[PDB]
Amino acid sequence: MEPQLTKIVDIVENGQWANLKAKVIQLWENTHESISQVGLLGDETGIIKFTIWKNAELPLLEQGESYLLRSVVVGEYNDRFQVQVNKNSSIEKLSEPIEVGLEHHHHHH
Repeated sequence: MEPQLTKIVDIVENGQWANLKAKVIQLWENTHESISQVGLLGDETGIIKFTIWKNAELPLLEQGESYLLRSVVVGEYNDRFQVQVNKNSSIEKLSEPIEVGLEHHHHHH
């Protein structure tokens, strides 16, 4: 209900808590026992990397579907930043996808 949405460009501090919405582009399976999966999420503000922690015990994210993340923390990653999903965070399936560009303008005719 009226969640505090934050844009990717707005994120510039680590440990920052807030909600983030994005589209799933591609996910790579991790052979590490700690990290479960790692990938990148598309968004009108750009692309953000994310890592799923097993301690979260949350359902796997589906490709080509939008999701709303709430109560998440930004982790430190090399020169960039990423969002870490934990049990405290929540994931909800959105029936509305995120538009990142149609690459072309269409019209009725």
